[PDB]
Amino acid sequence: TYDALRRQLIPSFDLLYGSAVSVVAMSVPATARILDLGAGTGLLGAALRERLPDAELLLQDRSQAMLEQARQRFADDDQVAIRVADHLDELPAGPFDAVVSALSIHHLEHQDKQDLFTRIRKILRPGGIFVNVEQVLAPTSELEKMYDRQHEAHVLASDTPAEEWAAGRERMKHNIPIDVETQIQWLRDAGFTTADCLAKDWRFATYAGWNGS
Ligand SMILES: Nc1ncnc2c1ncn2[C@@H]1O[C@H](CSCC[C@H](N)C(=O)O)[C@@H](O)[C@H]1O
Ligand SMILES: [Ca+2]
Repeated sequence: TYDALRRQLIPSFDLLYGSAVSVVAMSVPATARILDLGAGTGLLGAALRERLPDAELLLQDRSQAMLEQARQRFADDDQVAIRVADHLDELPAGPFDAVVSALSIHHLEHQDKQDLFTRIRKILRPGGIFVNVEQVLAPTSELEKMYDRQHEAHVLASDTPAEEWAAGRERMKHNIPIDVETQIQWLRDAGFTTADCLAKDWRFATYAGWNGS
């Protein structure tokens, strides 16, 4: 039900979450240590577990209520741990092969995003990968209205309950998005040697940075 609603609200959910899973699987070993930052109910972690049965997952979020859903999702999984922490708090030491995030980092001020990317690189192994599945701003107000129309078109085509879309729009008023190429450049500024946009559907994009390759 919850997973079905996320697909209704998020254009190209399968392409964008699937691209995050595929780029991690091509970048890290079967036995990778992975941090899911702002894991919420653990949706991105779950997609990774499906592909990587032998990976160690650490799910981190500031919300105990969201992580209770992650605890239920991963009830019988002996290779999943949960950490309660704000993005702004000290990150877990690691090292990690991958740090992943979906629809969470846009809740930080821009300066805090730039600093977070730098702090993430510090806990990555050499060659390690950072992946973000993210809500991104259009480069102009005119294109932002077109991004919004395309988002609405997906939500309508997906037969989304009107009250859930209204609730979704209200939550997005608190978001601090920026365009995908600005935050990809912030990965270069943070000292990632390669950064790329893997996949994109207007307002939603999957991008990654590599710590040495
Ligand atoms: N400053 C912050 N520090 C940590 N978690 C934060 C945060 N601001 C927002 N979050 C978390 O970010 C999540 C956004 S919803 C996305 C959840 C999950 N990654 C998914 O893909 O479905 C929520 O779980 C919320 O509690
Ligand atoms: Ca949000």
